[PDB]
Amino acid sequence: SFSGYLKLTDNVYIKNADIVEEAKKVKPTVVVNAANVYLKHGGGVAGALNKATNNAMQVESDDYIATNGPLKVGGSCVLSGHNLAKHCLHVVGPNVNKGEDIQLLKSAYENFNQHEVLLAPLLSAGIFGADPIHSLRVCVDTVRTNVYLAVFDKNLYDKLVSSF
Ligand SMILES: O=C(O)C[C@H](NC(=O)c1ncnc2[nH]ccc12)c1ccncc1
Repeated sequence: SFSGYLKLTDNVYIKNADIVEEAKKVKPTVVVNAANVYLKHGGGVAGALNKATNNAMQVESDDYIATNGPLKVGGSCVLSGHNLAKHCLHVVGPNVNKGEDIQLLKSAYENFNQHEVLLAPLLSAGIFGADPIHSLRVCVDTVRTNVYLAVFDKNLYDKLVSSF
């Protein structure tokens, strides 16, 4: 049910799209959230996904952290996808604006290999501070399952494709 994507490799596809809009249209099995270790969904992809769930994602997430404690940078957890997807895979990429090791980006993308197909943003891009061109290269060289990347900014989408 994914439409309008450019095929980059055997298993990686890309589109200039808002991941919230894409999730509402497709209702994929798995939508990836660009999470932090506390699952505090304030801004970027996380704030936008949570707002689309009317804060139900944040209520679930606070219960998960109260039981389990914080995630690791490079780690993930599977929670409900609410009205957007069957499941949400909350993945923590390194936040360069907090000095986290960029080598943890490969560990973050490895989480995707546990799911046959996913709708995802570029990890560690945007407010997480990493170079999005580097993030796409790590995605292509790490993920083996079918990944549909939604890139919000058109200028960044055109740069990612032209330099691929
Ligand atoms: O995809 C990018 O362009 C990087 C980053 N992306 C996201 O924050 C992002 N990516 C995909 N769907 C989204 N919905 C809401 C946010 C969101 C960015 C968004 C805007 N301005 C700057 C960066």
